[PDB]
Amino acid sequence: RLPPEKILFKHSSIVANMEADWSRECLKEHVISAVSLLDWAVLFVRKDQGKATDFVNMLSKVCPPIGMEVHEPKMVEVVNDRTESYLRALRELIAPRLQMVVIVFPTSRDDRYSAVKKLCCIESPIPSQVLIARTITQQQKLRSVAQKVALQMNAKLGGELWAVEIPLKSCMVVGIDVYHDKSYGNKSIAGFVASTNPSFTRWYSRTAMQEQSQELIHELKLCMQAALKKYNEMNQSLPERIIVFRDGVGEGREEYVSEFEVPQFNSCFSIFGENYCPKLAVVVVQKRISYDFYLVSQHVRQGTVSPTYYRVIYDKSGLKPDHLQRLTYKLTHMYYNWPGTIRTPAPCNYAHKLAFLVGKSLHRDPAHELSDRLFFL
RNA sequence: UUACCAUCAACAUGGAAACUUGGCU
RNA sequence: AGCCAAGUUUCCAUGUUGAUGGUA
Repeated sequence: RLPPEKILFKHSSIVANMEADWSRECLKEHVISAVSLLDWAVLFVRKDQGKATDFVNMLSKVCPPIGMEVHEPKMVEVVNDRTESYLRALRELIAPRLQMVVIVFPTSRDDRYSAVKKLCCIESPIPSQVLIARTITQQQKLRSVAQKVALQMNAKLGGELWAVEIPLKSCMVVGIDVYHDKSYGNKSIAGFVASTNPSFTRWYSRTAMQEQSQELIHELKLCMQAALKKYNEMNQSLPERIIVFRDGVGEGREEYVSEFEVPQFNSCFSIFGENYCPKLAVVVVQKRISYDFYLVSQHVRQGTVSPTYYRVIYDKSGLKPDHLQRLTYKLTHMYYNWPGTIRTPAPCNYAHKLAFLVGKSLHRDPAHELSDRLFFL
């Protein structure tokens, strides 16, 4: 087997799991850093009434093993239970006076998901927690669901649960992703994520709405310049190397990417002065079946695995190939929805989920202040 | 919408040939 | 005939709504 991904937490060190998702371990160990939950609220409907209160003391129980002294939340109950009820609940009784909110709803579809993601992530910056009352409605199963949910508020508030040791200090990782949706006139949204520390705990996310691909190059140069100045303000240094990912676009536009974006990725990024040429690397990432590499990272319990194809389309880093393969094993960072790892590296699904919320129906842009934390999860 | 999903049923795009009306030209 | 359409018929992969089992 390849060398694993050792994970470190506050006064603890945990090896990779036998099932390769370190689930049970993070169910019974600490956190690197966790924003304290002091003033927060849950809102419920009486159909889940007892399963409301059996939830909230749950949030006072599982977390001291995870190392997070969570306090009692605030009761909210309001009658109406539609998408417009979600809208008035998320545009009026929602403010930065609260930390972040927990919502239980009986059952719902993707449209109210778009409603909560639109009204939690655009105007008033507060990435609240939405959890349905269908998966917790049975006893002796709320254990793992509530523990994952507890991890999700402790991640999506500015806190940072896990990290991977990085030999490539003073170097960041950038994920750029494109959503392939033609329902809303083929808007073709783009999601950008950039890390703001060599430990990769903090990041920086952005998304703008545009159809065409001519001013797209200039605007993502401006966005990456914002990313580099943010990285310089957090880090007070300069990243020599830069790694840029893909999502799963096939060979129908790989030549188009290599002829258009790759020479433009070296075009006018030397604005910082003189002779500071940054080493760059762009890799194409495929799932279904500078060097190509297949990765086994996710362990499957049902069905056959899908090993992940990597095609480095551009490289100036000079990174060592053994360091490259160990990094590519570790390149599935974070992913605070799913503890452990997946097939594909982290910023691919990260900006893919970002593209999912903005390109479902969100014909707007997320806030700039919602970049340091990981709001979109 | 706790995430990850394994499969199925249906649907838009992308085609591949057959066939009908055919127009052509 | 060839091409051009109006197309349909099935397959036909990608994306994509539901559901069957689930790992917790």
